[PDB]
Parts: sequence; structure tokens; C-alpha cells
Amino acid sequence: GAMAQNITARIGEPLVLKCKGAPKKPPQRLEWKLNTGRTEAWKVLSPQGGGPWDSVARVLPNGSLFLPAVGIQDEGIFRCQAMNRNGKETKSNYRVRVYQIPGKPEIVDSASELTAGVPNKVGTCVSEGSYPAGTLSWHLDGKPLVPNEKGVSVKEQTRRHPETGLFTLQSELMVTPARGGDPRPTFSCSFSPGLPRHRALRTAPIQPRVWE
Ligand code: NA
Repeated sequence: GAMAQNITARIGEPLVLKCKGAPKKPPQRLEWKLNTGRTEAWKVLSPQGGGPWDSVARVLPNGSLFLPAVGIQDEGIFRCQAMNRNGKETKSNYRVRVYQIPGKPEIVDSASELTAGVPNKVGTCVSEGSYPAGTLSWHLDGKPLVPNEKGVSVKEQTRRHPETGLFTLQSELMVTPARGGDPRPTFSCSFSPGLPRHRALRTAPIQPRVWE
């Protein structure tokens, strides 16, 4: 695609996109073009508006495009093209990615006793309401726990809310505790949005007893 400004918009929240180089108020020679999950390729929106699109994306008096409540299907590309009073042409190019923050992750079905030297189901971490899916991961004593090594295995599951499209993630941790290890280890789970600069959410720890 072309060079664009990256926009991350939260689902359910309004979004205002500026049309650079447009006069402050009508009359304005400007045109918005968008290609999203709602469109068949490009769709043109004008200052006068009209039709079903007014509910979704509307041109404001200053020429900005306004979406009162962003949804998943609004992901895509938004372009404005405008001329000023001087006849100079100015283009605005936005890449819009949408997201939603899940609620705090939780550990369910956690074991209270582990036996060293054999595999143990430690617990199940669940995260509800994310977009995009993101990922779950486990930590032991404040350090990342890598699957498939050191007797550690993880199984993962992703489900989608039938109406909202938001993801629910589930992760089951199994460990084989080494002999002569910590009798009271501390495990925790965290959610990573994956989306740049978004912060992780962390579960409350679980502290099972380990039998030698
Ligand atoms: Na583009």
C-alpha cells in the first residue's frame, strides 16, 4: 500500500480522522475514500452524506470523518483528498486497526499439589474479550516459562463470541518439577495484546506445594 499514518482505534469508541489541507468550514472540495470490511473495494463519502452510511461514517463541518462507534469491520484504509482556497491539493492516508482489551486474565482449575519427577497439570488460564486474539503465556518465579523444554508443555485454545467476534483464549500448563527444586513455586499467567506498545495483563499467582 501507500505510506500511511497508523491509527489504532478501540472498538465501541468514536473515531475522528482529520482531512488535512481542507478549509475550516464549507464549502469544501474534499472527498473521503475508504476500503474496509464494510466495503467492496473503495467507497466514496462526500460532505453531504446521505443513506445508510450516515450511521457509520459521516463527514463533519471541518471536513473530518467521524465514526461514532468503531467496530471490527471498520479495519482498513481511509483516504481524504482536498483542495484549499488556493487550489493546492492535499492527501491524507490512514491505516486503521481496531482492538479491544480483554478483562483481567484468570487462572481456573489450579492444582494445589504437584509431584516432582512426573507431569502435573498446573492450571488453566482464561482471557475473555480481546481483539485481535493476542496470546497467553506462563511464568515461574517471575521468569518466562518456555513450552516444550524442561518438562514444560502447553495446550492452547481460541474461541469467538458468536455475536461480537471477540476472542476468548484458554491455556493449560503442565510441568514436570525437577527433584530437589523449590517446594513452593510461584506460577502466573499473562495476556499479551501483541499489538505494539499495548501493555500486558497479569493473573494473580498460584503457589502449589511440591512433593519430593
Ligand atoms: Na494504503
